[PDB]
Amino acid sequence: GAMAPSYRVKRMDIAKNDEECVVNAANPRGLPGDGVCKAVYKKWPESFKNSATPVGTAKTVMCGTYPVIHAVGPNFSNYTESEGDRELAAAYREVAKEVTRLGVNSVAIPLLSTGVYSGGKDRLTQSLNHLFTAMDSTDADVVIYCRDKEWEKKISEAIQMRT
Ligand SMILES: c1cnc2[nH]ccc2c1
Ligand SMILES: c1cnc2[nH]ccc2c1
Ligand SMILES: [Cl-]
Ligand SMILES: [Cl-]
Ligand SMILES: [Cl-]
Repeated sequence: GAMAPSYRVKRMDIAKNDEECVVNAANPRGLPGDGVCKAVYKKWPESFKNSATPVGTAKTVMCGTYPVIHAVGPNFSNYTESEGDRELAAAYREVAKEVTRLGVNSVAIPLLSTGVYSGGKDRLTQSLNHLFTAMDSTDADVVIYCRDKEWEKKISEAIQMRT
């Protein structure tokens, strides 16, 4: 584990992360997809062999010795707010299990269900709080990757508030 486990946020492509493993914002079918998923497909295409897995689960596939944890958040265009919220919490708990099993000291993670799966709503706080609930009991250094400068400021503030 990390010497002093931390949360950090960076505004850059998760495909260029400096961590020992990556979480993909996957689709259930292991398809190349869009956004984070397409960047992951371009960087680690070997990791999409038998990566298909249901909503609310995570499945790890190695690209060489580099682990890609395919985490399937709910599409809020299909789920109720209540059922979506349950599956989103579950996907992050499955990520925590995988990160623990792999024995990594660090992990790069996007905010699940906040892009094209958001059902047109701002889910920064919802997704981030489920991330914390899952990862708080792990000792890996967590680095959150986002696109938007306003999201970087809000994620940074939320991390600092707990410190
Ligand atoms: C691709 C993905 N995420 C990004 N954040 C800042 C620039 C950039 C490009
Ligand atoms: C957030 C972080 N990294 C990304 N790569 C491609 C899109 C995206 C969004
Ligand atoms: Cl970048
Ligand atoms: Cl998404
Ligand atoms: Cl983002």
